[PDB]
Amino acid sequence: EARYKSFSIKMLKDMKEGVKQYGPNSPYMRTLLDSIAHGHRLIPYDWEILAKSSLSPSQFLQFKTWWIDGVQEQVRRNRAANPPVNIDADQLLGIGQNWSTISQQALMQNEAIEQVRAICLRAWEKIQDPGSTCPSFNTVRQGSKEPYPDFVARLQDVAQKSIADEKARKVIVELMAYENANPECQSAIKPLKGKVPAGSDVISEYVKACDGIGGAMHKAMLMAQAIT
Amino acid sequence: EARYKSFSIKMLKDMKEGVKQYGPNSPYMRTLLDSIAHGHRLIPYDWEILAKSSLSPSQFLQFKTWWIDGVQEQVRRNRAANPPVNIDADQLLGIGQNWSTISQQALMQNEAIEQVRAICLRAWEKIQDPGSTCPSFNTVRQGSKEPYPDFVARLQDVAQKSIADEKARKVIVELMAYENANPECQSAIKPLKGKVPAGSDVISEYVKACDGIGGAMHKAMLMAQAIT
Amino acid sequence: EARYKSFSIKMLKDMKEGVKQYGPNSPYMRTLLDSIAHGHRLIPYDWEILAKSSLSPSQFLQFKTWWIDGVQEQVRRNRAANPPVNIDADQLLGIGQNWSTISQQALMQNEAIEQVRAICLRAWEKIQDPGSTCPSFNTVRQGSKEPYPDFVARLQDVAQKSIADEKARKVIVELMAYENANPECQSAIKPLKGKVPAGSDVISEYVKACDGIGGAMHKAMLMAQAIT
Amino acid sequence: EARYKSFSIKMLKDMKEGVKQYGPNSPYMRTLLDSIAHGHRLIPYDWEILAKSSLSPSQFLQFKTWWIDGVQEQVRRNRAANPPVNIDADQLLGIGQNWSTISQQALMQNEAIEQVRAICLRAWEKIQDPGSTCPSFNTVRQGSKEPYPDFVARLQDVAQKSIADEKARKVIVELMAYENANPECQSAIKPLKGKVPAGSDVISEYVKACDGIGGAMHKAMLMAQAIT
Amino acid sequence: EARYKSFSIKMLKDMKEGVKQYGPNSPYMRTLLDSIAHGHRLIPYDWEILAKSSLSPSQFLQFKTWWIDGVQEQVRRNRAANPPVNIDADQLLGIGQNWSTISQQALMQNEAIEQVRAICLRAWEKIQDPGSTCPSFNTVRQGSKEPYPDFVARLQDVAQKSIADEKARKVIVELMAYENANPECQSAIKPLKGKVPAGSDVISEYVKACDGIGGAMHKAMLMAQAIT
Amino acid sequence: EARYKSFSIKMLKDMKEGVKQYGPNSPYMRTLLDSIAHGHRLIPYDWEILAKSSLSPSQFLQFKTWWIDGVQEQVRRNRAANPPVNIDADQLLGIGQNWSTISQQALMQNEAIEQVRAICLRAWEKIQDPGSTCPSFNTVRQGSKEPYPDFVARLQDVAQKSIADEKARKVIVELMAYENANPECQSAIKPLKGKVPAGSDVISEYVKACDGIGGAMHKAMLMAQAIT
Repeated sequence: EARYKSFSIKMLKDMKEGVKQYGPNSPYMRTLLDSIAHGHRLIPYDWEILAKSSLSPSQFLQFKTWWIDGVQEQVRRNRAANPPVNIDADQLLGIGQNWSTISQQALMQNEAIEQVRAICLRAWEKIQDPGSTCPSFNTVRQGSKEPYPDFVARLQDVAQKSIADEKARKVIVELMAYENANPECQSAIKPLKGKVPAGSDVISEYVKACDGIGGAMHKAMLMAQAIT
Repeated sequence: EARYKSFSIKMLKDMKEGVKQYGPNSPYMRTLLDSIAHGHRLIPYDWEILAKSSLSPSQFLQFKTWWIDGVQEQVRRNRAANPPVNIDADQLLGIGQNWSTISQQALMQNEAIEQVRAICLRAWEKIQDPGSTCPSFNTVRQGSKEPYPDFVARLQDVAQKSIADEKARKVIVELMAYENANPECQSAIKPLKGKVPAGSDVISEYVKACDGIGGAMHKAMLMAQAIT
Repeated sequence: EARYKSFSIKMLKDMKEGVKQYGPNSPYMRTLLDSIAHGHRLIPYDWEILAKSSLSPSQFLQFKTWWIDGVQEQVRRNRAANPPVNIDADQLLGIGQNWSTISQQALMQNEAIEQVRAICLRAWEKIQDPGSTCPSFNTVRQGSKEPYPDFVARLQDVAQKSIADEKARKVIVELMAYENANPECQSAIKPLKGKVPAGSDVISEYVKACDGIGGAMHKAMLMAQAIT
Repeated sequence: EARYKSFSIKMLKDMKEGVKQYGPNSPYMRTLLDSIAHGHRLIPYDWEILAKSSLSPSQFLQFKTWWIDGVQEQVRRNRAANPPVNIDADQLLGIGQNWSTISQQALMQNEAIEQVRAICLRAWEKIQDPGSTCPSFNTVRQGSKEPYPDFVARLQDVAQKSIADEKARKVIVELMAYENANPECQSAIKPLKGKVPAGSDVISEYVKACDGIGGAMHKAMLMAQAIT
Repeated sequence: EARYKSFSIKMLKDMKEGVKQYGPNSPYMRTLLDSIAHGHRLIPYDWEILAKSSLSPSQFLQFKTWWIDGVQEQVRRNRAANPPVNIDADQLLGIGQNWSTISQQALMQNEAIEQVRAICLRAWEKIQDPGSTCPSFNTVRQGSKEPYPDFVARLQDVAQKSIADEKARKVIVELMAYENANPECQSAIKPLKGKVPAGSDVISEYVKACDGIGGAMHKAMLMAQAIT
Repeated sequence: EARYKSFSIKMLKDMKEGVKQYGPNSPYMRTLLDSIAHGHRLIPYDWEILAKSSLSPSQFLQFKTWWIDGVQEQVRRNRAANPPVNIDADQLLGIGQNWSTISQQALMQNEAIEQVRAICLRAWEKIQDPGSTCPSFNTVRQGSKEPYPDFVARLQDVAQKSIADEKARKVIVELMAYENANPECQSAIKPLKGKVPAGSDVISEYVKACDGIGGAMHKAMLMAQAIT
């Protein structure tokens, strides 16, 4: 991450972190990809950088391998077109005498550009999901002094950003809302957990139950418990 | 929210958040719309972005559907004018051969622009009110260590920004001032609630009652209660 | 408060807040008006914005009504001049065919400009004093953990900024120094209040009396009181 | 303090505050005057602003009255020169047909400029010392939780900035170090005050004596005192 | 670190600190070198600065000594080429009549530049590893009030940045996670240390064990211990 | 420190403070001098400012006196050269008809410039060491709530920046590490001081001994001591 300054830093910094804490195929990352891909039209060079600067080394290597395969697919299609489309593998990858540096890739037509975009995004989706890298839905833990309402919001935020199906997302938040809570709050949730009535939102009850923990009142109570 | 940088970010970021926490038809959002609509005269492209970047996906879809309908209405009127006004649906939506990109929409006359503004603002108002999305008047809760006066001010601020009729606004603040207070303060308000005499402002009394909570004095008292 | 950016923001933001917390005719606001009016010479358009962006809706409406009246007065005078002065109502309000947009108002002579300034400032002073809007001299309250010396300074600051006659200002600060203090400090002031000897400044004694509240010493004392 | 922006703000803001908290003739203010006067050569207009923007209304009026007198003195000298020096009162004050606006004053010769500088600085020194305005050497007080070493440093800083003769400065710091200390520290200094042996610096001993106040150790002690 | 401003500061500041806290051959430093070397193509002058500004005096001297040796090696190779390559020692070091200042070094060909890069990076790797300078994997210690989860993350971060072989890295983190913990947490880890079952991650258990330390609950417990 | 803005501020601000807290001949100041002198080549005017803006009034006066003497020395040498070197005292000091303002000094040759640099740096070193001005190695004291590890690091930092011979530096840090510690930590070090075994670093042991002070554990202990 050196070289003084590139034509764009923030977005690349953000995505790099995003991938590390949410995963290459996460809703969060997929959203940014969608955003940036449809907006800042990219050339094969750009994609080379965008992935290189945001995916972990091994993840990049899978991306690029898949990329190449995707290109090959489209080249078959382009030769099979009637009329044929004059776009070779070299143009789609940004590899060769005619499509090397930015100056040549800058002259790509929208047909080629689009086709590259499609390919890459497919390739991206083909990146193997991390089963171990900061699966943030279970790394977020309540800090010793953090208000439960902040915790939960944080948790949910992460869940929105990592878990794709809302149904599952909901379950996970509920489970983690208990499991990763600090002792101070688990003791409030434990007698509630599993007894929450239908209709009422679970994490909603959980906030209520913990309402007050961390304040003066709570401390006083615990001081009573220390003496008694 | 990628693509490095647009010609304007802050306002769009603000409104996006605003809609999420106060709602599309809220006084807050409606105020900003009014401000920006009458000021930074907009073209159909702009409106497409302004809504797309601030409304939730489903909300956008309702906006645009309504938008189109609104256009149709005005087109009927324009054809029914004497003399006829040369403004077709294509010009009002920014869809077609003559009114596609910004460069063509930039040449719209003030008659067309205005008409678009009117339409959109009507369309905006036709967006279905969220009955669930962060109804912030009941999401704001007093933090464990927050002074009651800050809480209330916050509450009121939100109420000004979400509840349109002052009469109702007042009631809601009063109710929420008790309900969402932390335990430390509810215990001070509970013996007061419902016994507040006419004339005297309710939340004014509530502040008085809680004056002192959170300081050293309060803690000392509670330490007495811990021992005793 | 949208439209991306105007040729000037901070001053207008400041004044808007100022009016809300101190009042249209307050020493604070009157000072800024004086400053800006004599300095950044203004055209009727500017005044239209300056008031529109800083006065509350109802307050603006009173301003402008009065503005017009003021203009009428000066127009009578201008016609009664010997030689007559060629300045009509249209020029003073910025309303009409010859004095509409900024481009025409930019060509106003200093005689007209001045006359507008005089009018507006008079008009401003004719805005009805709020008897309810954040009368900050009685909204400032001591926070639960705030040192009394900071409180007092704050109070005085506000008093300088809202109360015009120093004599009264002094009384009000003294009264509010007690009344809006937190319980921790009222208990120190109560036995002093009303018994302060002549000559010695009242709030000076009040600081002395409360010197120490909020520190470790104070807490220790109160812990004694909790146990005993 | 409005008018959007002048060609220079920071310095003027600083000096205004400086005068309010240290006084027009204070070492601090006199230092900045010396600095800026010898450096950024000024014209009578500038001086008019520099004083107007930094001295309190009444103080300004005394400045300018004295200014004028000073000019008169130099005009006598200039007429009495051999050869006579062509510098009239109008040139030194920046008042008149030939020396009005900046454009004319910009053409002043260094002889005139200097002479103005000399005059003003003398005039400045003739401003009556405030016997009441924030005599900061006795307004600085130790906060309830402030470390004593910090307090002292602050005190000294102020003393350097307000008291001119070091001999007196030293005495005042020593006296105020005790007098304005918080109760927690006075109790440590009181048994030392007045018994400090010669040679050893007084405030040095005072720091030693209070070393430790405000930490956990100190609190524990005081908790013992609460119970006992 | 004076001279007002160079054409680039941040990176050089970062690396200087990096070398001091992680070491010249650390994964962290080696990563930045790789990044910057392959990206911002450098001339011998640049390398002279890059090392001079980031390596400790003695470390620089070893670098440069090795640098020269490396050059000599390549010069042998260049003379042994068929055809011979016209690159002398003077060109590779940036020393001499033809390759002195930046203006002459700017004209180096990519063959020479590359060759310099290779040399330097080899030379860099030949810098003797510090066995004493801030071996940060054992300087990071848990602060008295720091949550254990933050500590550990910090520790790991440092380990990633200083220890090259992951296998060893893991061991070191585990050992230091106990050893450099504060007393509050060691008492929680001590009964666990060495009894952690296979499969379960060690520092994962360690976090669990310490979950809760530093909160109100923990303090209450300890207050019980104080009394009892 | 007025005059709005010079061509360079930061460095001069830094050095001024540096001299005040570490001393004119300190390693810290000497390092910056070396840096800036060899880098931003200076003219006699610059040196006049650099010293004037960083040395205390009396210190400046000694500098300049010595400066002049140094010049005289070099002038003797220049006249004694074979061939003679055309550099008079006027050129080296920046005093006279031919070498007055920056415009003339800008035309100095590198021979003259260098010679000035040498002179000044020698002159600088001839500035009398302060035996009283903030000898920061004995002004830094541990704050009431500061972790011992931060203290120590701070101390060492200062020692690196003020004490030149490492041998002595080490002793001083060790002594001050005890002496300027707060009571909370002295009580931990006192039983260790002087009994530290050879080989093991002294301040290393001192950190260990104090590890834990300031946390919850420590407070609990002290609460026991309060009751008992």
